[PDB]
Amino acid sequence: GLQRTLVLIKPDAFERSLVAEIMGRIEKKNFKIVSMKFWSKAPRNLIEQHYKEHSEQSYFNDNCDFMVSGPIISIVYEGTDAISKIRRLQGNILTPGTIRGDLANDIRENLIHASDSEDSAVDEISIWFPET
Amino acid sequence: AGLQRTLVLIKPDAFERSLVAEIMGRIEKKNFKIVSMKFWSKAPRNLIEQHYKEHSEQSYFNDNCDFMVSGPIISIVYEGTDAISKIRRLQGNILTPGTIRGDLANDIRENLIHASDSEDSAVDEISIWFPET
Amino acid sequence: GLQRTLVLIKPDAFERSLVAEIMGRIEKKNFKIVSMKFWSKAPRNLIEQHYKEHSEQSYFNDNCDFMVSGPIISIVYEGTDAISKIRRLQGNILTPGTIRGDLANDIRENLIHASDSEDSAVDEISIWFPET
Amino acid sequence: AGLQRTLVLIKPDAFERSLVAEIMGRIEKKNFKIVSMKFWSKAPRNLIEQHYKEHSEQSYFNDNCDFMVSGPIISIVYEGTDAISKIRRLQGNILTPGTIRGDLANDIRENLIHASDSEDSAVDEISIWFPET
Amino acid sequence: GLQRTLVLIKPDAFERSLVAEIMGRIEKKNFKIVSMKFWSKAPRNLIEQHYKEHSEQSYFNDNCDFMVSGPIISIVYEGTDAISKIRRLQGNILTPGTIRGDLANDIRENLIHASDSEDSAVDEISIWFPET
Amino acid sequence: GLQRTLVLIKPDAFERSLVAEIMGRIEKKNFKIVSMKFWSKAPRNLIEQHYKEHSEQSYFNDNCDFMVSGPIISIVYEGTDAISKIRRLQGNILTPGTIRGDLANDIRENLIHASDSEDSAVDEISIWFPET
Ligand SMILES: O=c1ccn([C@@H]2O[C@H](COP(=O)(O)OP(=O)(O)O)[C@@H](O)[C@H]2O)c(=O)[nH]1
Ligand SMILES: O=c1ccn([C@@H]2O[C@H](COP(=O)(O)OP(=O)(O)O)[C@@H](O)[C@H]2O)c(=O)[nH]1
Ligand SMILES: O=c1ccn([C@@H]2O[C@H](COP(=O)(O)OP(=O)(O)O)[C@@H](O)[C@H]2O)c(=O)[nH]1
Ligand SMILES: O=c1ccn([C@@H]2O[C@H](COP(=O)(O)OP(=O)(O)O)[C@@H](O)[C@H]2O)c(=O)[nH]1
Ligand SMILES: O=c1ccn([C@@H]2O[C@H](COP(=O)(O)OP(=O)(O)O)[C@@H](O)[C@H]2O)c(=O)[nH]1
Ligand SMILES: O=c1ccn([C@@H]2O[C@H](COP(=O)(O)OP(=O)(O)O)[C@@H](O)[C@H]2O)c(=O)[nH]1
Ligand SMILES: [Mg+2]
Ligand SMILES: [Mg+2]
Ligand SMILES: [Mg+2]
Ligand SMILES: [Mg+2]
Ligand SMILES: [Mg+2]
Ligand SMILES: [Mg+2]
Repeated sequence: GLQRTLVLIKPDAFERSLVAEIMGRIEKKNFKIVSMKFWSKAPRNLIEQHYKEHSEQSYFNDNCDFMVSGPIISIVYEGTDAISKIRRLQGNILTPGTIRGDLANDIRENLIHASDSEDSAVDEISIWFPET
Repeated sequence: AGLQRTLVLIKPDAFERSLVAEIMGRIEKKNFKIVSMKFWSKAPRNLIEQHYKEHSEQSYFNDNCDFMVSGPIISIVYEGTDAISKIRRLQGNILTPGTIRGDLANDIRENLIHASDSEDSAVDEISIWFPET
Repeated sequence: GLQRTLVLIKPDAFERSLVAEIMGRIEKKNFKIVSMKFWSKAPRNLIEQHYKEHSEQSYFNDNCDFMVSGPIISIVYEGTDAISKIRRLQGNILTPGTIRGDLANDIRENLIHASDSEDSAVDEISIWFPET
Repeated sequence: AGLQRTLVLIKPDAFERSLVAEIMGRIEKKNFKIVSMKFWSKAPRNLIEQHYKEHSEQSYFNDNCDFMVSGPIISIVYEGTDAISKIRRLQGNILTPGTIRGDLANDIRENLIHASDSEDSAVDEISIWFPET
Repeated sequence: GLQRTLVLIKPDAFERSLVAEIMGRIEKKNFKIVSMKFWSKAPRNLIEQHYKEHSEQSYFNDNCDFMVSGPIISIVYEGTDAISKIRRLQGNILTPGTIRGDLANDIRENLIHASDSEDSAVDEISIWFPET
Repeated sequence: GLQRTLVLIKPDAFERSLVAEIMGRIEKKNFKIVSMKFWSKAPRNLIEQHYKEHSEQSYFNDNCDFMVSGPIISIVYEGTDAISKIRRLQGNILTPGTIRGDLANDIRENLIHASDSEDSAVDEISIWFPET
């Protein structure tokens, strides 16, 4: 049944004016906002926690710098099968019909983060909304 | 030529969520044309049970009929090249973004739209909804 | 409070594929369909009844011929102040933001008819939906 | 330069009707930028009564506060040239198609969005919603 | 009442990815493209000619600079009452429902030029499309 | 991985008023116009060259006729992995989410051509934009 998932709207969505576009696509699939924060600039330690599984990758520091280059919005979304369905909505830059498929064309600057599992979800929600 | 007719139901959840034009617009933009259309403020359960007769022995059969009579429905006959299979692809499923259910639905039951899935289904569903054959 | 109004989607909306576009705009303003009929070709006497107040005008026969040149949809819409609000949504070809303002550019071929008063509404609903 | 900040509330009827992104998108497309934003699953009535204090003596005052706490709200500080008056025009009213209320709302109470109507209103409403001035 | 009119799509439209959005609003109102040129950077002479009437105004030089800061598209559009209609479609940054009304918020960067009279239309068409 | 690719917007897009819709989908994916020509009626030679690989197929002549039955736009687009990405955006009349997937239902009238390889892209760019 109901799941909650963590979504980040990335700084490129703000620069390109696609924040409502991305949010609108999740809204139209009937997912509801449980929690939301706007960060004019997200603290670097939060981004590094969020991406900690990536700490050894070559792209790690650069992606963090990107994630801190403009605003982000963190959202907890709720709905039936939210984790997997919001992941599919995110998609990838090769898959038309998805957010990244229609609107992104970059390895790094790809508009949206969504939790990919139950464990990452629980962990990511606790990073951005620790009051709970 | 390659011309076919198919049957589409707009389900009560579409009226509930104000998605009726969005769904029809998606079919319209693919160049399919309305041939007949009826608005049912509430559909006779008899008609629903016929429409879903192949499903009469499943657990979900009664809950679904219930939902199907819980608000309005629109039944539409559409026409165009390869209409049955193309409108079916448009309908898609709740897992495939880009399709109607993919973009707009999130439930096994409340899924906004029905399209005929074969030439045989279409003839039969059209007969159910537009008996004036 | 609640009113009902009569709407015709005209044959030019079918030819130009704007049926859902027009209907969508009324839907987004929170008006509900009470009754609807599709007419592959509307009987001429219905069109002539519908436009009877116009019977002496120079455009009368030509407009009827147009109205019979392709399909029409007649709809009874319900909502708060439906007559006047749907009229304003229809607008005219000079008023951006309205249906005719955004999508039409013709004296005759103007996509949509809406009832303009309580009396015309009651009368027009009885023409297209006489079962009541 | 001509830079201003304004306060916008997305009302509970927007969440109800799934119009939140549509409204925000209309402000986004006019090139206004979010400066601060908060999501309230339910807003303290105290905050609403302050926000609508100039209205405390009207018949509709209590019914409106009721509605304002009947579901979520988002409060947003927007920034851009002439932001107060331009976002106010975007909001418009239920009689003017082309504006947010014009296209999407049909009620005197449930009207989807509030925008500050003056420089004085904005400073005060921003203070209410984002007391961390 | 068939007319042709000249439209310029300004560099801010390319910057903000609003090109198709703007052209679509004109298309949806049933106007047709009669000719079109894409300029990666317009010759400054063309811009000075185009805004000649404004050569004495204080914003003239900055505006010319703006108009050469990115690509522009020059379009000749045709349709009934095209000059007046496309001008209304263009609108102003105050009134919603128009291109500028919905999408612009600046006295200089306002996305679209449209001819405002029969004379300026003849003139501007000859500036951008001299081959007639 | 910056590439240029050639896109043709076909006469059925003008007929159905889908020009901006199609161009917008490419724009929204962050591809840029590098050059563009509008042809009220393309020289048949250009069309024959363009579809040379198909000169032996049964649909060759009808297709050439179709391609000259109304306006076309030829566009050179640039961006990361542009040839492959715009091809996917183009898609096919079976799979929703693409231009053809959403908007076309014909084996001939399918709205958009996009180059399918590095070689055809060089070639087709030289056909429509010989000045390089
Ligand atoms: O080569 C890469 C791979 C990933 N990323 C960034 O790091 C994030 C997480 O990487 P992952 O491969 O898990 O992508 P995702 O799960 O978000 O699709 C991506 O979304 C990118 O923004 C990057 O900058 N370079
Ligand atoms: O577990 C289920 C499966 C089916 N349905 C309903 O019954 C219809 C027919 O079921 P089917 O599996 O054939 O789905 P469809 O072909 O419509 O995609 C569906 O559209 C649902 O509305 C349901 O309520 N519960
Ligand atoms: O000169 C005219 C005036 C009107 N009409 C048609 O007749 C309808 C009714 O005329 P009216 O002036 O009442 O326009 P409306 O009330 O629909 O705005 C219009 O919508 C047009 O389709 C026409 O063909 N020629
Ligand atoms: O008769 C009324 C008038 C006002 N309102 C509510 O109170 C708010 C403030 O009223 P106002 O007349 O100032 O409208 P606004 O400035 O918001 O357009 C409105 O947005 C409505 O939500 C109401 O419920 N009933
Ligand atoms: O104070 C001003 C007024 C005008 N303009 C620019 O000059 C153009 C022509 O000015 P005009 O007042 O004629 O505007 P328009 O007729 O295009 O609305 C405008 O579109 C703006 O881009 C400007 O830069 N500063
Ligand atoms: O049976 C056919 C197949 C192709 N075409 C046309 O010829 C073009 C090139 O054919 P191809 O199979 O290469 O299609 P594409 O690569 O563009 O998908 C298509 O876009 C169609 O417009 C046609 O008219 N009849
Ligand atoms: Mg990952
Ligand atoms: Mg089935
Ligand atoms: Mg009238
Ligand atoms: Mg007020
Ligand atoms: Mg001027
Ligand atoms: Mg090919």
